[PDB]
Amino acid sequence: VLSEGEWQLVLHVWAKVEADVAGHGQDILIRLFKSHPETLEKFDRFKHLKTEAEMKASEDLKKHGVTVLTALGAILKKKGHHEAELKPLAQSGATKHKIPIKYLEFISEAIIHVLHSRHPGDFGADAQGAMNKALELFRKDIAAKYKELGYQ
Ligand code: HEM
Repeated sequence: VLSEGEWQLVLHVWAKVEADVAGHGQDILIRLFKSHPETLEKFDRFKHLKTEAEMKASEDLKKHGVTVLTALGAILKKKGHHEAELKPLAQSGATKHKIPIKYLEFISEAIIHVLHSRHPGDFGADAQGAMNKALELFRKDIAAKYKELGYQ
C-alpha cells in the first residue's frame, strides 16, 4: 500500500502529464523501444518504424500512446482500488498479447525517465519514490491476475 500523501504526489505529477498526453505518450514509447528494442517486436503495427523521427511522425503510434496513458491514468486515480480497471488488461496481456512482467518493468522505467525529463521540478526524490511504488503496485496486481489465468 501507499499513503495518502504518496498518492497525492502521484496524482500531483499526473496532472502535468494530463496537459499533453499525446506528447508524453510518444516520448514514453520511444524511449521504451529505444532502450529495449525487443519490446518493439510485440507490435507488428510499429515493427517497420526505422528511426525516431519516423516514430514521432506516426499517427498510429501517437494514438496508441494516448490509449496507454489514458488507461494507466484511470488506474492511478483509483489509489489502490483499481481491480475493475486492471482486470481487462491482465486478461488481454495474459491471453492475447502475452506481455511479460519484465516488459512491464521496462515500461515503468521509461515512464519514470520521461516524467523526470519533463517535470524535474515536480519530480523530486519524494515524488519519484511515490511514483515507483504506484507502478510497482500495478505490476504486482497484474502479476497475480496473470497467474490466476494460467500465464506466468
Ligand atoms: C503501463 C503499462 C501499459 C498499459 C496501461 C497498457 C495499456 C494498453 C492498452 C490500454 C492497450 C489496448 C487494449 C489491449 O490490447 O488490451 C494495449 C495494447 C497493447 N499493449 Fe499495452 N499497455 C502497457 C504496456 C505494454 C507493454 C510494456 C507492452 C509490451 C511490449 C505492451 C504491448 C501491447 C500490445 C502489443 C498491445 C496491442 C495494441 C494494438 O495492437 O492496438 N503494452 N496496451
